[PDB]
Amino acid sequence: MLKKKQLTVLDLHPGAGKTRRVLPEIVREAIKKRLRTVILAPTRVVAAEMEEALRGLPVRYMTTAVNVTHSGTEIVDLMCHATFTSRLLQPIRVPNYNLNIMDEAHFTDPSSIAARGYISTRVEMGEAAAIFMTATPPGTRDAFPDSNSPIMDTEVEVPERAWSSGFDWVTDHSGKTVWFVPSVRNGNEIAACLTKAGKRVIQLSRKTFETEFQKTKNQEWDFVITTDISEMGANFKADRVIDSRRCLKPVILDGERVILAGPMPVTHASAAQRRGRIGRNPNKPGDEYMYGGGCAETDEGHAHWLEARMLLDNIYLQDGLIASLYRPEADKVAAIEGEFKLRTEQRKTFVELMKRGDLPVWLAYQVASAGITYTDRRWCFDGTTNNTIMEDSVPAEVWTKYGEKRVLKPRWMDARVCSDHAALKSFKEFAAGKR
Ligand SMILES: CC(=O)Nc1ccc2cn[nH]c2c1
Repeated sequence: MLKKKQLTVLDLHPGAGKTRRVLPEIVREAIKKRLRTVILAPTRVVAAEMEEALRGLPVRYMTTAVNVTHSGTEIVDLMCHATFTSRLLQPIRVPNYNLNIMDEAHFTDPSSIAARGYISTRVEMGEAAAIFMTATPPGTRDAFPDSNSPIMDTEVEVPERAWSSGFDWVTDHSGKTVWFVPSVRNGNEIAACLTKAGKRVIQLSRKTFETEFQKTKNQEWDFVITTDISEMGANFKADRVIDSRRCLKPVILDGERVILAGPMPVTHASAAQRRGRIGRNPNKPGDEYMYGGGCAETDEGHAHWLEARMLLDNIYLQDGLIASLYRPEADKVAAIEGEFKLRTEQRKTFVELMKRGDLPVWLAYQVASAGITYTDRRWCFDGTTNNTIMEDSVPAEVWTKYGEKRVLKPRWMDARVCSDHAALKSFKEFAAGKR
């Protein structure tokens, strides 16, 4: 498994022990063979869990999520998927790791897809070995894989709005439920309806994940309302999963704007990962999985695969060569390899708009490729009237860095900058020149 020129997919079912049992064995063998190794965690929460399973082993934690004193002699590095891709893009020397281990390798965020493409290209070239750890490899068609204990699967209508009647089974439950919703806004409505009925609810999403996940272990709760981020190795002490079976899909229209389409069906991989939250304790059979729709291959034409190509086109590999996407997920986008390659100055602006600007990859690319510098925000206000960003049914307004009140009307409209109150707040600060 650790021999050069080989990519292995460790596809044990959810809860089979990939992270707590297999991962330490692989690390011990890699250190014995003196292989310079990278361990890639999807989130800071998973990085903290990996430190518990690897505790004592000489691993260098390149994250502030772990408070450890490194000896300086570690040959095994651990960092998040995004950090790896970020360091590849930046003018920082990244070691040419002999062994590349990716945990939760089904993660479909652009930086995870780009990391898989880069690593799999190095393996194809015969320069490295790689191990992708996931119960649901790219292309899986089984939404009901094996579990540690039997699960009661039930197809049922699941509410996506507040309800006054017709869903007694939801509140007539004395255990703990994890509920996957298609968006932050949809979760807010269900959480308020559940709170009004006397339930204690915790809400999780990409931006609030590390802080709010702590509350699932520090306090008593009845429901966790979460977006698709909890498919990435997040574990709960629950006995029921309610799954809407729906997600939002970013879609690029005519190469000029990004909309959040749907809600629409999740992939079979996503459904299996959501269901996989329960049935994990062999001593507690009977966990329930209630699902509200079917699965579909909605990753085809999803903006994240296009954004992954924008990232890989700007990562140095060898001379003019460019890393391809990982073969099983390469048909999800119809881009020309190298079509997003930027010149040195524009590439630096592209990186900074993502790293400091916190802009989506697609939007960062439109700005940098237009020859606009990082601190130049005139583009946030000179778009067409149909690009007006709306806040509570009235045009959003900001004071520019010049002291003038202006309506937010970006030249390129990416729906992810205003998909929720928190996102629009961060975009307003960016348009105002506050970061
Ligand atoms: C993959 C493909 O269809 N090409 C494409 C799609 C959308 C955009 C937006 N900006 N550049 C683009 C290039």
